[PDB]
Amino acid sequence: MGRSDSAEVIHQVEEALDTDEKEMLLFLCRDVAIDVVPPNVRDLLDILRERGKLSVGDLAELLYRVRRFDLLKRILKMDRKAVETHLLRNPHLVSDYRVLMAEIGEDLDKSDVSSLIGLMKDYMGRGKISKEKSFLDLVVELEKLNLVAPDQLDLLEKCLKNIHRIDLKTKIQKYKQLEHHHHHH
Repeated sequence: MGRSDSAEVIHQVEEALDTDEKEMLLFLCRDVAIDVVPPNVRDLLDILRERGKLSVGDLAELLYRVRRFDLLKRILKMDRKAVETHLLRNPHLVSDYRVLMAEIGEDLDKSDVSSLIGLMKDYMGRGKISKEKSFLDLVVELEKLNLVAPDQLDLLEKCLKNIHRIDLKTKIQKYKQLEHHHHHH
């Protein structure tokens, strides 16, 4: 009741996403929802729609991060160039803090993840860190150590710079630059 046909669209994307990709959805919507969603991930999009915070464009952005060009053309009928135009204005449904982290992990390869860890041990001092854990996992892991903050990353930029990833460093600057303005002195 009130599920509308939009429920089906939501259901189709959940099935299409891999068990590995669905993790990104929770992470990205983690800020929006305190993981209040039951064990089933399908329910995650259900609560977003109810909140009315689920934008058609937002789904396209979410599909892009998981590197799914086929899904964009299948569900939202959006081509790859559409993503650049969409991101041209740099619009974000939720704080770019979560999206930035997901995007950064996407750009980094498996090899880079292992390399990034070596740098982390030097400052972490051999904390809870394993090569098995993905980049996304590493982001939340640092939160526990409070080595990074929403308005202060610093460490992230340094480690990425060492990996000779200037492009990633540039994206972080945009986030920090757009972190504050008239909102608070």
